[PDB]
Amino acid sequence: PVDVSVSIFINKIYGVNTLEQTYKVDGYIVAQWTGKPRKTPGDKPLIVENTQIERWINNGLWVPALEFINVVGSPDTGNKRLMLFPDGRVIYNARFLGSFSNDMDFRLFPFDRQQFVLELEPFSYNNQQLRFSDIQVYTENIDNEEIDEWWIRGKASTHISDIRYDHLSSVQPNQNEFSRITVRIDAVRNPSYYLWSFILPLGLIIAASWSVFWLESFSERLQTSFTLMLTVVAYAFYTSNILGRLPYTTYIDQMIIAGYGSIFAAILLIIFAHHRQANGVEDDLLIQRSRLAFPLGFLAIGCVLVIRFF
Amino acid sequence: PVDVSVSIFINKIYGVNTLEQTYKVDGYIVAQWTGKPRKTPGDKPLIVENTQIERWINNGLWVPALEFINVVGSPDTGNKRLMLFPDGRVIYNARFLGSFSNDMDFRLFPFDRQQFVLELEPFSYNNQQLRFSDIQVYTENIDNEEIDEWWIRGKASTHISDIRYDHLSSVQPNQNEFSRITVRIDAVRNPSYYLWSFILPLGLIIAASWSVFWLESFSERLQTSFTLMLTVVAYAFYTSNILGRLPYTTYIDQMIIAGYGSIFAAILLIIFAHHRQANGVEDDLLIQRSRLAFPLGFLAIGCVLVIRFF
Amino acid sequence: PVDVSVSIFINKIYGVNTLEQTYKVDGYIVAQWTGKPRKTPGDKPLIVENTQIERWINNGLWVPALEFINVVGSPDTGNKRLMLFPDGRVIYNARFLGSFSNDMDFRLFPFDRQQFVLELEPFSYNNQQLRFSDIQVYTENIDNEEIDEWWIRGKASTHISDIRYDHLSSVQPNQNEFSRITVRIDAVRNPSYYLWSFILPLGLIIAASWSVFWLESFSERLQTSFTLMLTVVAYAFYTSNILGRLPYTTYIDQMIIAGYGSIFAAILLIIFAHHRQANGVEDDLLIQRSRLAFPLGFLAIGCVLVIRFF
Amino acid sequence: PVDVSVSIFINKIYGVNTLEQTYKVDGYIVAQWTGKPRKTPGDKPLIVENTQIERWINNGLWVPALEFINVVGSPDTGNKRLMLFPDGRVIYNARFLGSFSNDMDFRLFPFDRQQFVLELEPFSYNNQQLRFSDIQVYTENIDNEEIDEWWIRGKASTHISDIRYDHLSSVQPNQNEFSRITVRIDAVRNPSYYLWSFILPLGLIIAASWSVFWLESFSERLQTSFTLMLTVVAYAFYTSNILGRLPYTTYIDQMIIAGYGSIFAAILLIIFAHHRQANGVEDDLLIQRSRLAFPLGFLAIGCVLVIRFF
Amino acid sequence: PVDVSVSIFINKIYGVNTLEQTYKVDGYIVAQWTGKPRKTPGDKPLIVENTQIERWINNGLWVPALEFINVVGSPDTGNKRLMLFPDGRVIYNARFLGSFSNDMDFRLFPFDRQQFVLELEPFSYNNQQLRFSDIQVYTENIDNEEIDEWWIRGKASTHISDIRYDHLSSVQPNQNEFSRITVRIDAVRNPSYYLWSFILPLGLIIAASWSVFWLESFSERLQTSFTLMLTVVAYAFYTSNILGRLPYTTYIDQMIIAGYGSIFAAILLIIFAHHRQANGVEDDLLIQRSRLAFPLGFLAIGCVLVIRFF
Ligand code: NA
Ligand code: NA
Repeated sequence: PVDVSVSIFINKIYGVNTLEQTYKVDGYIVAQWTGKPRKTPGDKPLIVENTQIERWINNGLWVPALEFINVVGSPDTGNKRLMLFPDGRVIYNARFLGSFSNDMDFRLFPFDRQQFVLELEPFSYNNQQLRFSDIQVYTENIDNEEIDEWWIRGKASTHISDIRYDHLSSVQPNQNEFSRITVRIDAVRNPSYYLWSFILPLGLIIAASWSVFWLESFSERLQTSFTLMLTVVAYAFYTSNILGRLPYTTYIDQMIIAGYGSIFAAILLIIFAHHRQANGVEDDLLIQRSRLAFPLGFLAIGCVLVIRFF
Repeated sequence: PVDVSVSIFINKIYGVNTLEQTYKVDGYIVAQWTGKPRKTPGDKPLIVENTQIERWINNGLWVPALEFINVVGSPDTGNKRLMLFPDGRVIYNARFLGSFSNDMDFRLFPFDRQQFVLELEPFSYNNQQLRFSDIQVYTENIDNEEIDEWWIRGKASTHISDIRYDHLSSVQPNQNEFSRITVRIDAVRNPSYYLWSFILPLGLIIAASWSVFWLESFSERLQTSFTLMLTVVAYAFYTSNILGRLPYTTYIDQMIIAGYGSIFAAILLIIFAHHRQANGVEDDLLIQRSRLAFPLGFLAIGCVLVIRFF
Repeated sequence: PVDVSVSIFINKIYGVNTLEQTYKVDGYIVAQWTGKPRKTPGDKPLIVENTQIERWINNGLWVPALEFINVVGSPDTGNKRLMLFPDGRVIYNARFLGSFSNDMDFRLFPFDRQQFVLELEPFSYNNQQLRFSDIQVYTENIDNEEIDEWWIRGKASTHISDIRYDHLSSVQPNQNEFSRITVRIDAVRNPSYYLWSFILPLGLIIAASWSVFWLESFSERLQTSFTLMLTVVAYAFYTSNILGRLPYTTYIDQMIIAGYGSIFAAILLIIFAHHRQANGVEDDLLIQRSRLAFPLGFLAIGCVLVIRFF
Repeated sequence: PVDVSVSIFINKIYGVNTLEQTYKVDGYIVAQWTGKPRKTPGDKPLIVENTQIERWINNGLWVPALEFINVVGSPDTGNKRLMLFPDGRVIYNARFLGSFSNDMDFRLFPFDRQQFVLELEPFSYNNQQLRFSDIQVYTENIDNEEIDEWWIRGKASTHISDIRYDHLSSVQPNQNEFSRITVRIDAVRNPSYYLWSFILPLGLIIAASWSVFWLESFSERLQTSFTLMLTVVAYAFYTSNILGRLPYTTYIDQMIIAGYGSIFAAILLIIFAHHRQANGVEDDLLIQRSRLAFPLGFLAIGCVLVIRFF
Repeated sequence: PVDVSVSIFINKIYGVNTLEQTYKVDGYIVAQWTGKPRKTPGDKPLIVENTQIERWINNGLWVPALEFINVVGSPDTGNKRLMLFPDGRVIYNARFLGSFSNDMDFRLFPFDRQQFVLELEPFSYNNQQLRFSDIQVYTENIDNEEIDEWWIRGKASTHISDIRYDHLSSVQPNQNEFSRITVRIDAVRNPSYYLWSFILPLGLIIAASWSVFWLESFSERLQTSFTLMLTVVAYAFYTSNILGRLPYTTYIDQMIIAGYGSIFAAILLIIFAHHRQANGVEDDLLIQRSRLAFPLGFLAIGCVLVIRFF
């Protein structure tokens, strides 16, 4: 097997689409191996740029094709370069730009942590014909910077693993295992936008639905509470436009459902209090003493959720 | 005819667009046949990577082109490989990525079952010149996993059939029949999102439209019922943004229409009860005793629909 | 001139975008002509697949280029095949996939009839150098099936016509006329979706705006009528999202405008009836006897429109 | 310099996107010049189709590259043809399809007039090496027809001008001037859709806000006026979805702002009239005699704007 | 090292997408260096157009590849030209069209200033093998013109810097530093559209929420204030559709939050004033004397923000 030393430089990470759980990575990939010694012009390394490597490949040069595994579509390669040394080592440098994909877990959606994963693998050569010795990832242009709502924390984690493929077992009986490189870059979401944009107005709506209990007439207590309840119900598909149609509820979705239950319980309570007015003149005080307890119960539920979930 | 043995490995399934009834399938296709014996470097199989197969094709190698039938657009192939054996068998390995299409049936839309179908066929060779012997599909990366709202259940079903084409009857008189491979992967939709996102708020809206009957004034019974009816009518195009403009009603569409009929019948009933107040003082009790029967009728209709339809 | 016999097989029709009046057609095109006799391997027809026809074209084979006239963008061709016979006839088979365009006429929009037109023409050869003898269209995969809201009725109509071009008159003095093939496939829209999705809720809204006349108070007659009128006005851009910004009104647009006029005339009538209450106690009966006539007038206008327009 | 005679045939104009001020033009371009006499097969002109012109260019044929200046992206060329005459004239015919761009001026937006401009220029040859003699534009497929909301009026205007480039002054000292062709096709917008779709409902909303003054109670005069004012305010971004975010107001935007001012002045006037009721029983007649003057003032402002602006 | 003199001509700047912080730049790039003297046809410079430079590169011509650093995707190059002089200087002229990217800072969003940055760099040659001598940018087509909401002010600023890459340190031990060109074009946003489209209606909404204090009844003061507060809350995601989901508040976002606080404080104040009516007849004057102070406080906050922030 040949020892291929890979260096990946990440130019920028952009286009993080959480609706499709994809992201776009820009940068250069440098793959280095050693072959037979050759004669170059002078005693200087020879640089073979793009649309000239194919002449060397037709002449008989061994340049392996390294593919990215977790891409959607195909990586849009740009300029590519081949460097040949008189001592006999070949360096393949190319620029990639592809839409990678990774599984994302949105339980704690405003305060969420995922990672961006690049997976590299030879297309045709197994570990008995091509081995990855090591990878150094040079991530300093995005080391501590803020992609539009994501913070990059820590350095990139590298790993080399061998992946066994059973669809190549018929064509390769005992040698169908492929060397792989995984590069993981941790990202932490910035919750500031949601804090000033969705939690702040919805908190004020729920505060108004708390303060409707202080009114002295049934019609004002009823129609304004219905208006606020329908306003909170109108926020149902807020998450589904940012994220996908996930089968689970986030913090924001749970807060919206808590708003549903709060204002619906308020409506049911005031309707029951009006129904208990059998003669139209009896007024209840114990069932209307909840003007402080009901927001206190909401805050208790909120703080228990904050303590337990985080 | 030549015996071509196909192995399809499914990398991932993503981008299931039910509005256009398309989906994207990633993976590799391995096609193997046997030809004449040849001389390779040493006694080892020879690997011919991409942009080098065309040299062998120009030299006179027979590499058939297998196309995908049910794609929209063209499949975006990536790296492709050719493996030549000294015993005389040729293996064509390539990576595909295309937007396939299949007919989908959305009667039971939240609790729906479709399948993802890959159809493979030679472009130019009939069954008298190219036969498909067998296909083994290796589907373990998506075996029991959850695509964004779909569950993959069971193993992939394979079938080999011969398809007769009448547009090739003039150019091929008695031999216009083509061998085909169909790969079917069953998928079951996850109804959790709709259960907590659309059925839960709409159920509470219909519960409020039930509870409006307990009010003691006509204006409160009228304007709140009109507001809830218009709120339910505003949910008319909810399905048409997820699915297409289907000619049939789903479970969700039938529930929305049931909400229409429920709140409209409530409005008609309270208007008729107000109109029967000829002197402005007579109050009706039999026509207003439906405060428990009307939700009971709605629940009876719902449970009969659940029992009969499922 | 050479006699070119064309056979077009339609695989599927999809992506009917009425906003841009385009549609996507999949299938294969088979063009057959006769040339000089040639020697093939054995006495069997020779199949030349893709990226190998150019070798024969460089050697001196005459393969004309047939273009599609009414496409938007360029047709995304896939595999293409060339078949050569020892008797001396050449068959060019290729797969096309393009976004065709045709003029559409949306007067009777829910109950609408357009056709899908494929226009084929040589790019460079006039009728004195290339003639189309006949075309047989093989349309059985979409013969009687339902594209998402369209029904295919009847068989495809074929026509061969000669088209004269005046921009080639300077470069070709008396021979600037080009043979053409037009393939027309009739389509009938399914009105079921609009019937259960837009006509059914809007009919109930107009029925409520009819039933507001039975109320015994001016404020209830006024604010609910204003709410229903604004609800109907909110449906103004419903057609412009499905179709384009057409200069004419459809059935649905005319029904929406009839809703405008109905509820606005109701508002004007109740305001005039309130204004005639000079002393605040006189009640009018003749001007409020229209509770049955006004929906009867709406139904009369509707049935006259249905009889005359259809 | 060589004399190049250009003929442009416009197939169709489609996709007029006023949000980005681009449009798509389909058609063929015929460029004719004269060179040295040559020998063709027989005494007949020789037609060289696509992917065969490059052989003649490698052999030493001078085929200049004409580029389009005002395109966004690159023009998607289709089939291209080369015609060679024994007398020694070369004709280059090709089909283009590109997204052109032009500056648009939306002051009189419903009744607006722009033009579609095609600009053609050699890429590398100045006026001392390539001159454009004349252009004839053959525009009969779109001569008097209606693109989706645009009317083509008059014939296309042609102009030949020389454009001087200062970025080529260092590489070409005294000869950096390039011949150009501009083709202008006037277009007039159809205002029918906006007339029946936006002016008609907004006119009825403003008429209702006029008729609210006839009500005899302050609450009905206030809440309905607020509802209509908020309805008119909701139409603020109607233009920004059709056109761009233009720094100027159109006719429709000015009508919406006039609706703002009208209903806000009505609200201020009724609030001031209620505030002048110091004892709660005094009624004002002079300040409420504006029920005919205020719509008369609105109509006077409208007719002065119509007379002066048009 | 070779001295490469670059001239960049900017044709147009369009498609400024502030949601993704990208923009599209059209124009031509002229790169000039000097090599060995050569023989041309005659004593005239030789122009080598596109798809003919590769013949010279295969023959052994040194044409370096200059890439753009800050692009998203790949630049869509069009025609490219090579000019060879008998004195021995090579000029590479090409047309580029790419979607560049730059960091944007939206604190003062309506009155905002960013710049458009083009970064050019060799792909494979360091400063010891290729130096950039100078760049002249010819920006007269966009010198003082208005891109759709941006004004170009001043002339373009040019800079030449050397960039050190640590991912090439293993393959190039002491020479891994690359020469770069940065071209900066200042842009100033036009705030007119937002001034007449969002600040003008929202200012009138806040003025109405000021004027609700003059009403003499609690229900009119309450329901209209709630309607205006919900209307202002509905404007929460106005910025997120133009810009991104930024973690900071702009001028418009701060004005919307000030509207939240203003109308919520008005609602709390009127509810507290109603609650202080213990007997239902006592009226407060000091707490309702704020009808002039509360808008005065809002204007004071606004003018302090205008003075301090600007
Ligand atoms: Na009300
Ligand atoms: Na409302």
